[PDB]
Amino acid sequence: SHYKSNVRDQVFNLFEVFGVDKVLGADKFSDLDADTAREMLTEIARLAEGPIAESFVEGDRNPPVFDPETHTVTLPEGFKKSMRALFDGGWDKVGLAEHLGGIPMPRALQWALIEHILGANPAAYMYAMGPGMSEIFYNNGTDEQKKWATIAAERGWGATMVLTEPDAGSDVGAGRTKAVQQPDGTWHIEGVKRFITSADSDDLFENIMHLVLARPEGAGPGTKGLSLFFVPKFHFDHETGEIGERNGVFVTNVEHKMGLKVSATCELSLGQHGIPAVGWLVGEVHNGIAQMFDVIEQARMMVGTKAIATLSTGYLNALEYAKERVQGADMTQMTDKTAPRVTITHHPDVRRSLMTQKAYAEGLRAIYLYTATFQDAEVAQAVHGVDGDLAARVNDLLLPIVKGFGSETAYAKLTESLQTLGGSGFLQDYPIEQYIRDSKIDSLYAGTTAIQAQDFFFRKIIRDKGQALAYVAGEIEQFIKNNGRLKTERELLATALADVQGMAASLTGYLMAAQEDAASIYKVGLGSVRFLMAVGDLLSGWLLARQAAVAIEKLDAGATGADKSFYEGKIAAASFFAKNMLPLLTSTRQIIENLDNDVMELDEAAF
Amino acid sequence: MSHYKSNVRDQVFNLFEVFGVDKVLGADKFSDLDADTAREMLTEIARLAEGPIAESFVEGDRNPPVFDPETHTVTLPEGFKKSMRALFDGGWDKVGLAEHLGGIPMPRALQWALIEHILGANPAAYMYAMGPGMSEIFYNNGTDEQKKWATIAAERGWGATMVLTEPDAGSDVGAGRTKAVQQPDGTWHIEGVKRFITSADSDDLFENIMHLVLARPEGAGPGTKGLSLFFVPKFHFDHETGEIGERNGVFVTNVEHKMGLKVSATCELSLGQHGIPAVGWLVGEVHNGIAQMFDVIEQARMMVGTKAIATLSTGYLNALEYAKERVQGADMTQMTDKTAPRVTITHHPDVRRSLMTQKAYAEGLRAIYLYTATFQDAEVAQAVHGVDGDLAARVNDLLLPIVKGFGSETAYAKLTESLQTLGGSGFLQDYPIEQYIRDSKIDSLYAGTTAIQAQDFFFRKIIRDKGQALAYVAGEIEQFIKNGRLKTERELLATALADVQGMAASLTGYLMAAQEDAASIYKVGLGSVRFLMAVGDLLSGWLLARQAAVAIEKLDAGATGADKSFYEGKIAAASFFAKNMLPLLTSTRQIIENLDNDVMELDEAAF
Ligand SMILES: CCCCCCCCCCCCCCCC(=O)SCCNC(=O)CCNC(=O)[C@H](O)C(C)(C)COP(=O)(O)OP(=O)(O)OC[C@H]1O[C@@H](n2cnc3c(N)ncnc32)[C@H](O)[C@@H]1OP(=O)(O)O
Ligand SMILES: CCCCCCCCCCCCCCCC(=O)SCCNC(=O)CCNC(=O)[C@H](O)C(C)(C)COP(=O)(O)OP(=O)(O)OC[C@H]1O[C@@H](n2cnc3c(N)ncnc32)[C@H](O)[C@@H]1OP(=O)(O)O
Ligand SMILES: Cc1cc2nc3c(=O)[nH]c(=O)nc-3n(C[C@H](O)[C@H](O)[C@H](O)COP(=O)(O)OP(=O)(O)OC[C@H]3O[C@@H](n4cnc5c(N)ncnc54)[C@H](O)[C@@H]3O)c2cc1C
Ligand SMILES: Cc1cc2nc3c(=O)[nH]c(=O)nc-3n(C[C@H](O)[C@H](O)[C@H](O)COP(=O)(O)OP(=O)(O)OC[C@H]3O[C@@H](n4cnc5c(N)ncnc54)[C@H](O)[C@@H]3O)c2cc1C
Repeated sequence: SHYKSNVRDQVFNLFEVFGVDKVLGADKFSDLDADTAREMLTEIARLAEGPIAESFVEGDRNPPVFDPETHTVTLPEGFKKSMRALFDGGWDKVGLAEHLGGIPMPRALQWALIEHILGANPAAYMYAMGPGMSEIFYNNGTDEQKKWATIAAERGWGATMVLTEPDAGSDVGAGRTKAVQQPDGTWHIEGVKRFITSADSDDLFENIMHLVLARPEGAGPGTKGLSLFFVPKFHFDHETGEIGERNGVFVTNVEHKMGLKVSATCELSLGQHGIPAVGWLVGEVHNGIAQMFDVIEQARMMVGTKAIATLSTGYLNALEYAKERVQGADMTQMTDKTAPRVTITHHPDVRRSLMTQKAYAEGLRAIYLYTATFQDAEVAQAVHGVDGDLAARVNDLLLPIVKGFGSETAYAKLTESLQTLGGSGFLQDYPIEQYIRDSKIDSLYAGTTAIQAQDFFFRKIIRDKGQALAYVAGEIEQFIKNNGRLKTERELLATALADVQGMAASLTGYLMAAQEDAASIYKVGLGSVRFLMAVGDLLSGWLLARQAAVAIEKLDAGATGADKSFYEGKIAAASFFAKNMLPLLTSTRQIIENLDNDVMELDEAAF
Repeated sequence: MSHYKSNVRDQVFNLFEVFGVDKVLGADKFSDLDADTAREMLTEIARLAEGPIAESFVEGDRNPPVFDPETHTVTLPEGFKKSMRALFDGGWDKVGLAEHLGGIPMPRALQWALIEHILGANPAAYMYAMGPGMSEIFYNNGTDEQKKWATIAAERGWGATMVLTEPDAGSDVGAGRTKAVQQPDGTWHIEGVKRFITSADSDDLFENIMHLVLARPEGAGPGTKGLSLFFVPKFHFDHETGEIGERNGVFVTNVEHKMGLKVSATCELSLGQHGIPAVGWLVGEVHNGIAQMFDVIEQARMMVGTKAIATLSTGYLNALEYAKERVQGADMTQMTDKTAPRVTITHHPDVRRSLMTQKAYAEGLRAIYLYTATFQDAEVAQAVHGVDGDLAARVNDLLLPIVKGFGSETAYAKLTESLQTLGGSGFLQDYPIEQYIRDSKIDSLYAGTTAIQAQDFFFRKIIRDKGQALAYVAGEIEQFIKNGRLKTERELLATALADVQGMAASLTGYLMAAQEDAASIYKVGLGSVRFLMAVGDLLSGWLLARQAAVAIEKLDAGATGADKSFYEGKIAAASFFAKNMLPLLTSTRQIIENLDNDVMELDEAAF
């Protein structure tokens, strides 16, 4: 039972902070009320803590085994039993479109439900993303393809996203897998893809939809020349869904990884074994990179939310350990060798550690749920008063924060969780070292942190003309401008907001200097990740302070018992974060204001 | 070649061109070891480390030790035992051993540079080889009779352990309850269970193991002052001839399953619980256990810090070699051109940022442990610093928790950049970086957690010392700042020195004000680790800048070729470190000056 959930904080964000319940029972969510949403969260949290978390250790210690002659993978039995628990509850259809068998709901509620699976056994959610992919295929498909997507969703087929090649990882546009058009309008896909998650999955599903980027013969170069293809593991009857002949797409290797071991990560060979890999052009148009980014956006949201879910259960494990571990005397009695021994939560450095973990875990939860409130036009209208166009641009702005800042932060603060256990934290008997291993990948797949920071600056700020950024900054400034019990926190936030504004101005400055001296663009690259992390810190501190303001109101109204303790912890967290994390942004702004190209001019031989 | 990439060039640069250790080679204690021989020794052990020692790095992780409950022994993988035999056959387990025990006299600074290579290539191999060094400590603390046993133990190459920790006594060594009962013949029977004992069994590597066990004589007082230290051998032996006799009652009962460092058997150790007494001999025949054991702990803390630093160094050189060859993307100056030539990733600004961060910290940390070691011999300290024996010992004691605490935390943090440089391939066991990360996570925990390092540094190495060692080091930094091409670095170092000075003053004020307000002491606890880390960053910046001043002198004298590249890299690293790492200490000073007890007052239930 490694997984420790936090429904209370989820509901606090969804209802008391963001007001997502304002849309429940109205319009698209007419048949889902606030009580039902709360019961779903409790239900999936309990299932996550039980049957899903049950095989978390098994999947790591008894990982999938590859048979290279059948080109298939065997998963451990306990993990497949967790997968069936997921399917039997319908949790592979959270927020799926109603016409595909789904229950309509705000994306903020959907991601909070998913948080529990990602905290308990994140590879289980990844294997279960087939219906979500069926829905993207549906939205992008022809009328006839929409009929296959409906079948795939109803039969619960698995799915993969197939981009990476050995020479084309960050540079997707360099891929050489090719597509050869047939007279009847299908295509034959030829190439080897690498690092494909779930490319085989034992007997979990009756079929797998591979969504494959490939370059049609004679198409131009880069990502703009790529097309997206529906390549099923098995041919099937397009009218009934009955499974047919094996299609020419075969796993030829399974990687040995640091963590996330139960997710089979596969070399995938298309058309290499003398059987054609038939693919159907998605939507029967050539628009591959744009179509595939519908998938990439969801994957990046998932990876950020995965890292955040894992830091949260890492923190709650550390806290429960610390509450019970007796070691040493209180610091006020450190010289008295007969003083009473105390539990380690009495020690300042452990409280520092735990509050650092708490504030980042909770601030990150607020960030991904805040981000999700812009993913439905109706939620964004009802809770923020912003129209659909700006909501989409704000969601797109925040996705690289959820992914890049979420993955980096969670991994770094799990170091504090492990440390809280002392030497025991190094044992596989406790789950934190596996949290660390399982979460290292989140800075890498779905685009590395450097790729997230480059997306954030060039596409989500500059190409956006700063409109989404200016929107969020205006909300932060409005909080600062508005009791004086948060006076010191608002002053710290004001300094941090000006620090980030100063970073944006410097980086924009280097970009405009590149009109005259091309090399000046390198300074944007030097400072981009630090800027992305600074915006994440500023958002964490703002959202914690918002949570603190709500908590003050609820305490003033007369909260008691466990509610009172919860609200007290929000005040302490927002105050701790403002005073210990935000001021570092000032030094980071001055560092960014002084970047230079010395490190770019250095001979490679001098490293 | 192997996973292990060594850096003898940087070691020799530090030892000779920066600290002038070659000035003592050939004279007095080191009469028979000249500079040429020292360099050939470093080259020889580097090749041993890259060859047979590194050969079983992966194997000890993938095929880890197995506990046998039928015999209460541990079995080690055959390839790792072959590596151990290569270490012994070359005499490398007698590096810096006293001449009368069979060693080769050498400066401690040379000794630790030699040991760095084993710690980089397979650090558990050095840990299993620490027997002869423990015999020397037993010799130094022993009676005349006991010195004869310690001589035999060195000559026969017996293994050794340091046996302190119990389930309820880890950081708080003084809570130990293992008991010592004196026998009529003047031996003792030791009774208790110890936990997490490194090398507590080692298969058939040795013919005997010396366990150095802390235990509380019946009737003694509480805390660490009531502990005594006992020589408890695995087998009884003839005190004159060394011939091995009957088994003594000290048995391993389990082996821990760990995140990393798997080939180091970490064992529960039972004394007197299996039907025969564990006979022990009181060391020095005096009751002075925690003082005696700290002779061992001091060495273990130097070892752990040097291990973490060795591991970052080979992590960096692996990532750098990968980056030079990995082609991905276009030059940022050609971002918008999708037919622009592809480049190797060292052309990308974020990768150069990541590599220079790894390089500056790895080399700064190497400078710190070598500098620390130049204070471990009175003669070296006199010859290269002009300091007498008493001040030397105090400065070495000041620097040890920096080597250990700042070393372990920094190495694990910056290996994250090493892994990131490989992209998705960094997450594969095919490359050594993910094992580096798992193997080095323990360095912040054993030999005293980081918080214990930070408390030792401030309470014992500064306050109890009345700032003598600290003022000495600060005066050497100020002298460098005092002194054109290094004007900016010296200005940034002056800011960092004043920041650390401000931190020390604030924390000393919180401590002294505890006399009138007891809870004031908690702010010392809240800030101690950040203070320790700030001193390590300041030392790193200063030593790198000193290196850059030597590099400038050598370039002015006409260095060419590979020498010139090396020197250019030192100037670049010192400058990058001063401009990108040092300024953050200003925000950390201001954070420390505003610490408060809110987080101490918060109800535990609010977390
Ligand atoms: C809910 C269910 C989801 C279904 C899931 C089913 C199976 C999967 C389950 C398992 C999960 C596994 C998680 C790990 C997965 C992976 O790693 S998949 C591989 C991920 N690969 C990447 O993320 C690529 C990283 N590299 C880049 O992003 C790089 O910056 C790119 C490739 C974009 C650079 O290429 P360029 O050619 O230089 O890009 P350019 O800027 O000019 O844009 C071209 C074109 O791309 C579109 N685009 C680009 N960026 C975005 C963003 N951020 N969002 C949307 N669209 C984007 C645009 O079409 C753009 O053209 P324009 O004319 O509009 O500019
Ligand atoms: C090269 C040869 C080496 C041989 C090695 C052989 C075996 C091979 C394998 C070993 C490698 C594996 C590495 C991992 C091994 C381990 O983890 S062993 C377990 C390590 N345990 C610790 O480090 C303890 C951590 N806790 C503390 O340090 C804690 O702060 C202590 C225990 C010090 C607090 O106890 P107190 O009683 O409160 O301490 P106090 O401050 O009052 O001092 C009491 C007494 O202790 C001595 N002392 C304390 N601190 C030091 C230091 N830094 N240096 C020397 N001596 C110290 C003093 O005697 C002191 O008395 P005073 O009157 O002088 O104050
Ligand atoms: C467990 C796992 C599962 C995966 N699953 C899938 C999957 O299901 N589907 C799929 O299509 N792919 C998948 N991948 C591939 C994954 O997305 C890539 O590994 C990732 O995009 C990084 O690419 P790469 O490994 O080639 O690294 P590289 O692109 O070679 O990057 C190496 C280094 O160079 C840096 N770099 C590269 N280009 C630039 C640039 N222009 N500017 C600055 N820095 C740059 C990177 O940040 C990194 O630090 C998976 C990978 C892993 C590890
Ligand atoms: C791989 C491994 C090998 C080991 N080898 C040996 C060996 O050979 N010999 C041996 O004797 N021991 C050995 N140990 C034990 C090791 O030194 C201890 O784990 C370590 O000292 C921490 O003690 P603990 O595990 O009981 O943690 P705890 O002392 O319970 O610490 C728990 C947490 O509380 C914090 N904390 C505790 N006390 C205080 C305080 N007073 N103030 C502030 N914070 C505090 C710690 O920093 C940590 O975050 C080994 C351990 C491991 C993991």
